[PDB]
Amino acid sequence: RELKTVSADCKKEAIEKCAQWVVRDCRPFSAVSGSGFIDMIKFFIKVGAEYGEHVNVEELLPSPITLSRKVTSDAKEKKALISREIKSAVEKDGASATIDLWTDNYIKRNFLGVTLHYHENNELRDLILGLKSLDFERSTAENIYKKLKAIFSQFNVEDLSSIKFVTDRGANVVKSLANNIRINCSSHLLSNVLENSFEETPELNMPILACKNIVKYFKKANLQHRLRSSLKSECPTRWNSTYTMLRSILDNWESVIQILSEAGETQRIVHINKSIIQTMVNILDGFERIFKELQTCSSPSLCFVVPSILKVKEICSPDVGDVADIAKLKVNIIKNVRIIWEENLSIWHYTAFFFYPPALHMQQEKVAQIKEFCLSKMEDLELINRMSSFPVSPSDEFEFYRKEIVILSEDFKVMEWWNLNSKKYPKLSKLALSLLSIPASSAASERTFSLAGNIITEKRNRIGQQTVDSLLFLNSFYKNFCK
Amino acid sequence: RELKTVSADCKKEAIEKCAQWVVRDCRPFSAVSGSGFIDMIKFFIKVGAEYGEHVNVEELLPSPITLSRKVTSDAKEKKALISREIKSAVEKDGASATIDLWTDNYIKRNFLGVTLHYHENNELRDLILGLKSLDFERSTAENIYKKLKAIFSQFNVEDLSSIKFVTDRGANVVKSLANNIRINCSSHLLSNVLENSFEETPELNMPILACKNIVKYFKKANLQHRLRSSLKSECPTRWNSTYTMLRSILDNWESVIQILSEAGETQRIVHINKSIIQTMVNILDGFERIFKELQTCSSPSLCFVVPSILKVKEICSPDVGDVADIAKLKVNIIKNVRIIWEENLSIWHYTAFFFYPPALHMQQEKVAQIKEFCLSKMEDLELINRMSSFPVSPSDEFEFYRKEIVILSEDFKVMEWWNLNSKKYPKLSKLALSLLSIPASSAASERTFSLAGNIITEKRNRIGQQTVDSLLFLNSFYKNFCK
DNA sequence: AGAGAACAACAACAAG
DNA sequence: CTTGTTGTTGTTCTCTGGGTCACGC
DNA sequence: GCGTGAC
DNA sequence: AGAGAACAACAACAAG
DNA sequence: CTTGTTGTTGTTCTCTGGGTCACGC
DNA sequence: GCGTGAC
Ligand SMILES: [Ca+2]
Ligand SMILES: [Ca+2]
Repeated sequence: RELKTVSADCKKEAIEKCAQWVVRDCRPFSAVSGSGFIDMIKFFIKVGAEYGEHVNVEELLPSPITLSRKVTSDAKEKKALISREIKSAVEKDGASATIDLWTDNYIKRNFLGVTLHYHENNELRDLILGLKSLDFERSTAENIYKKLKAIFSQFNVEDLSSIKFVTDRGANVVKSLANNIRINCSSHLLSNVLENSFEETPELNMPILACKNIVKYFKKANLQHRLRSSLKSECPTRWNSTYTMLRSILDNWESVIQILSEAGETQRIVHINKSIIQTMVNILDGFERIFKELQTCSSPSLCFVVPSILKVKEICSPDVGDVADIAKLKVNIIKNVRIIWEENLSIWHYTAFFFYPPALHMQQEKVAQIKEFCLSKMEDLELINRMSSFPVSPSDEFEFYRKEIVILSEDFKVMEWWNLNSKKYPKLSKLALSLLSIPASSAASERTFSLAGNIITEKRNRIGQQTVDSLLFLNSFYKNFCK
Repeated sequence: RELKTVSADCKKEAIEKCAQWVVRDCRPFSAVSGSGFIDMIKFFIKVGAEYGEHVNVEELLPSPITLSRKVTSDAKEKKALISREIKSAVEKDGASATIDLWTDNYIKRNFLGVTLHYHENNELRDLILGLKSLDFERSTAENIYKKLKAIFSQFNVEDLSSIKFVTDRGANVVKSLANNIRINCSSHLLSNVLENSFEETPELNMPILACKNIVKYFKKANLQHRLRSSLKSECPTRWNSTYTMLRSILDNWESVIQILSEAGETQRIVHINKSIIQTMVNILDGFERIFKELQTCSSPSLCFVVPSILKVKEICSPDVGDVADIAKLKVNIIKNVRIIWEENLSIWHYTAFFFYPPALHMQQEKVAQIKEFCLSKMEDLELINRMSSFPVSPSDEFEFYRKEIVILSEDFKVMEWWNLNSKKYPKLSKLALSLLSIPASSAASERTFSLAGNIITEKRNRIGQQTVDSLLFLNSFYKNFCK
């Protein structure tokens, strides 16, 4: 139990032996502090104890190919071992999935990611079910539903009606899921509402474009040597990338005009109203918190959809002191939130909010719709538990919860609040954590591609297909079910 | 001495423990087979032996920062320890250096690389003296000679006349070295002669451009799914990048037209004469061997400058069977070899060839020029060995070597041939291996930037300056003076 | 939000 | 009391948010 | 038809 | 040329 | 004799070859 | 002056 310390003359060796590793193999410095690498060293001292200072390591150390082959063959067995743990939650209705399409930056292989989100008891699990290549196929909705089954066919799940899928509105994906539950991702919807509004307020394009022209100059001039904060670039594909660009200009406003002077290029700046640029980033900083708020797969998110919309409507509350071209922005913002974000929201968005204890907000026409909804799914989850064989009512429980009142402390979290409740409400609280497990964003599936991007690199480009599917799933598995 | 083998049940653990490393820390498969990583494991079994299966590793394992700091502080002491070994060869005239300018793909820091090439006895050493940032400075010749001294000031060498510098003809570099020995890099000169000639034979631009337009299509169409050989792209900055592009088109000629058919885009191909495309890659394949021939820092190169020029003149020997527009190419090739490559060659290029035993080739007007040259540098190296205190003649030796005749076997290498000679010619053979140590290319300095590119990456971009200077030098040092 | 990766400016300590 | 070798915070750079389908008129 | 709307 | 990194198609072997 | 777990060759993808100075007229 | 020639 009591773990030994090594002499200060012993660690002085490790510190200069590890340094030999980094430089010769060109590895990062943070390799040593990586959790996987830490456990691997514990095993090599373990072999040195039983065997001793003289061992043949080249024969002991596997070649990378046998490592490529084990990662392949150890990934198959893991997908089987979890075959039961996955199939349990999916049939209990508590399964949430996130799918999107990607293509890698080198081989340009068309890819389909799928992540799964379910609740065990006290926590949530976000894991990579797979990343499969479509191998230069049409990428039609038909082929995606095809590959989506092939992923589920590895864990033996075949149904088409249990799972709840969240995805953006892309035509391929949206039709491929036409046969079952589909939730439009609130991150894409927000980026739609935002981006659509600036397009509809071109009066502000002159301040934005000049900024973009300022950013372009510092990059072309080999400038940005200083300011100790860089100027970010537009790149409209990135979410809320216009706020990151403006705040970078703004914080460095003092130094940028100084550099713009000596160049004689101060034409590029003087035409920008700073009063407006400020007012934009203040109004757009609230969105940035919402953008992060709705990317959370480590905690309930879908319940926060309807709350944030209100927060968007209030940050745009018209002020008489708002310079014109800003009020037009405030207008177009709230206008699109209705016809875009609100128009695409389903019953699962309000029912996730109904299960947040300070739910007194909408007691209007949304209450009866939740009633007809959560009444049917409570018996539908009761249909499952009766099949598991091997007086307080459903509707009495609907009004029962309606009277509960919880003042919101910073300690209050709806996550564990039902863990400390469910004993009283066995037949409802199960439906709640089923709803609170839905991410309401594609962010989970998005980060999968980021990880995918890390593994297939300029040097590692030769990696095909399943090797990536394996390496992603296992790194996910080892974060999920291992402490 | 006799090194132990571990039970097959023990290696089955290592093979599945190493796999845990790769997936969790996202490391490459070839990390295990890296030489630096192999030695680091030998030390951890060594600690496990003396201490045992229970040790506190987190406390034993350094944090990356202390690794960043040791790599910095271990690099300073190494440059001192080699301070004597470097200063010895430079003053004996046997030092060759290679310098070039680079800028990194992320921070856009202006950089100056320097590599050093010298002969000890039986071998040659190519190492990284340093890569130093000019920190957004004019990059004038004055600042480069400035930084070049600061590198030498770390090994204590300050002279300006011993070293022999090889570099391209860039105006910054060429003037910065105006005060001492300078050798125009034969790789840039060749790429000049080549690239200049196609510019001067536009009659061939229509076949080349259509190929480039074919390559552009497969990349834009998400094609190149097959052929099992990719089509390469022009990118004229890359050396002999036009031959790589054409051979890729040619080997896949059968499949590319098939794909060009179904698209209905077969317009892009049919106008290409395959007879010509073939004749180009055959004539340009000889250059590719010369291009690799002159990039060698692991063996004498500079001696091969004058040989290859002849080989270029013979591959262009006019054939009556050569279709026109090819003969114009052959013409412009040999025309530029004179006014470009031959015009920029100095006495060090012929004197390196004079020391190749089958030197009977030019016994014409070049013989007397070598005489006046190597006679003065032999006493100049004798000026040094007399300062080291702490009958066969120079000119008699010039004619002595002139009568030697060596038939060239595949075993024959001028490298060791003087190692088996020098006893007879002590005062000459030292001058030879001084000449044969000169790379006659900037390739050594070029690969330094490639390595530099590997260490500063998207994730590692935060690395400043000296951390790269250290990490490059040490990885070079550990290949050079460690077996 | 998650995840990788390096460092400036520190804060505990230590040998001097 | 100065120095000098360690481990702490935090901050700063980076990646996913597609280069092509489905539907209506 | 071929544009618009996601992406 | 140097250096990183993965794999197809194999060739020794092994357990069956 | 079949299978199935290992280690061999080789082949294929990748990077440096600058996005800005010096000289002459 | 500002073009050309390396890069
Ligand atoms: Ca998508
Ligand atoms: Ca250069």
